[PDB]
Amino acid sequence: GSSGSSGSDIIHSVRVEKSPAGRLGFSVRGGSEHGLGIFVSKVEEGSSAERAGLCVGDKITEVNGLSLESTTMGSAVKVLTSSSRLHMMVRRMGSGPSSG
Repeated sequence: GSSGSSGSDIIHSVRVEKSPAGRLGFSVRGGSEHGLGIFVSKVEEGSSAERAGLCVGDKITEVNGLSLESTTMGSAVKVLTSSSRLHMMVRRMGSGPSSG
């Protein structure tokens, strides 16, 4: 049999809504150049992201099924801005870092 012990990496579920004007409710950094993907940097205030559960200190590995592990920002942005219900999934390992 398989016994459990200690936590483990899990995927996060979030649902961001579309917007009229202005970058997605959340701000992503990086893209296709180094080879990291799409990482969150900032999250607009009182936005759909903050409500969707998206906050600062997360990295979007996939969204709407489309994997952003080796995709350009633009494309991501598009899809990110092309939908009424985005499903982004970040990968957390634990701990809680701080900015400054």
